[PDB]
Amino acid sequence: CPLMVKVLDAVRGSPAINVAVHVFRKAADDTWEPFASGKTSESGELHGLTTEEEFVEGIYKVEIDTKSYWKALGISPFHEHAEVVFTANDSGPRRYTIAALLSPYSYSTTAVVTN
Amino acid sequence: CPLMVKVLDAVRGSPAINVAVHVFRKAADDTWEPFASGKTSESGELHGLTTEEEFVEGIYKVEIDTKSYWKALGISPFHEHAEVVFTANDSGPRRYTIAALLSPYSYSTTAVVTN
Amino acid sequence: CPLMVKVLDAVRGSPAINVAVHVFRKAADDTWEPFASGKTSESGELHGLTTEEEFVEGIYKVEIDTKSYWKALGISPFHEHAEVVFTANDSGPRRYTIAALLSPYSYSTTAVVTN
Amino acid sequence: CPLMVKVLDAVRGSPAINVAVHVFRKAADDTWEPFASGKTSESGELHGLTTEEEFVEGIYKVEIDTKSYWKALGISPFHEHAEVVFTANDSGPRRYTIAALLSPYSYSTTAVVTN
Ligand SMILES: COc1cc(CO)ccc1Oc1ccc([N+](=O)O)cc1[N+](=O)O
Ligand SMILES: COc1cc(CO)ccc1Oc1ccc([N+](=O)O)cc1[N+](=O)O
Repeated sequence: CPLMVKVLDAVRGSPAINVAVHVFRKAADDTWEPFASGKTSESGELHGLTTEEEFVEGIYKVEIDTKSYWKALGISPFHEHAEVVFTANDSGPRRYTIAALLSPYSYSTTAVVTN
Repeated sequence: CPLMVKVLDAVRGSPAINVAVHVFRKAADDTWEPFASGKTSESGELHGLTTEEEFVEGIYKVEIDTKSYWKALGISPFHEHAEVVFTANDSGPRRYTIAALLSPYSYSTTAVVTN
Repeated sequence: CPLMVKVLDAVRGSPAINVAVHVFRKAADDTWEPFASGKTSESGELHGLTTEEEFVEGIYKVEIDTKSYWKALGISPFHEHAEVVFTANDSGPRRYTIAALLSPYSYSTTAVVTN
Repeated sequence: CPLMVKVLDAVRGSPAINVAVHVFRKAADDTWEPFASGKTSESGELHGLTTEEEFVEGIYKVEIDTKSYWKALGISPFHEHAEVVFTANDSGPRRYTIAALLSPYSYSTTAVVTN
């Protein structure tokens, strides 16, 4: 699993379940091409987006559909979505965790890059 | 001043100065068109992006060029930029402050919206 | 104004108003003695806590009464308060802004320190 | 494991290893009595602080020794430590994760309370 997404809810103090997540790769013409997607699990985690073979160096975007999350909870949010854009680079045997902590008008995201 | 951007540096404990910010507005054809741009001042704030006349309802994207920021300081950061996307003025004119706090592998953004 | 405190509410996207703040300074006998207190204003800011004469070197603790804040709004939050502890003025006088962003199960705090 | 601590480093994008963590329980005389302690592992996690039998309702403080962490990395930090203070309450079969994300002049903490 070279790429995992983990989302927490700062209002409820819980994993953010069933949040849709879309990952894109930047193509040679500078467009974003769909790469991988899924819905966070009960643990707020999304595993199995990609494989080491397909996850080559390049620029990726991870879009977390925060607006739908909040709306399903009856809560008015600010952002359309949260976007995390980064370059994946093969300097070493790397796993990338993209973590996000959500509030209705604020979010933070952090990258945990290990081995 | 219906739209202001404020950026702080969590490593230095200081305003993040000379950060480039580009704003875009989703067009009729579903494309991101350029709307305004600027750079943060010595206080980390960016004022004068737009006017209340110009700042009509729409979906806006505020792209904060954090990578250029960290690179100019000898740090190779994780993200390309921080993107903040939101619907604005959908219940009449409001004043928006988009704040961001930056670390090399992590950022948070919050919106303060006043009437 | 060598010490200012600013608090925002990540659920509302607004300044966090009427937040009580107590400041303490570690004494010669290793005890937390009362130093100053106040409440955030309509802009979420707390000014006038101390003076440059009074604000000598020391270890200070800024206790932000987030539980009282959230309770007055029908929310049962996780934390009792947010505590910010730091050495101040150890290389001469500085001006400190202690900022905090609050959600019911989460908070962040940052310091901006200027000369 | 009713109480687990997880610490991340926002500057390096990694777990924060070998951070000392001290947990206290508030006694009837309002003093903090040592309760449990340890050092975060290679995964930035600290498991096995306590047991369900000993972790009764009450007010606890978790102190994360952030200053020593940063100093061991050659980095000048702002806070003496990060403190997280909360009431543990038996409304349900609960596991408490106290997470913290560290930067030299900023930290965030979140509580993830599950089952
Ligand atoms: C405050 O702790 C977190 C802060 C952020 C800000 O974006 C994101 C996640 C946080 O909590 C975790 C982050 C990463 C993580 N991980 O899989 O290495 C685990 C986290 N956690 O507290 O369970
Ligand atoms: C973590 O507290 C803050 C977070 C952000 C971005 O998520 C922006 C400001 C925060 O607190 C402040 C810190 C400094 C400051 N200032 O004027 O030097 C103002 C702040 N604030 O509360 O807007």
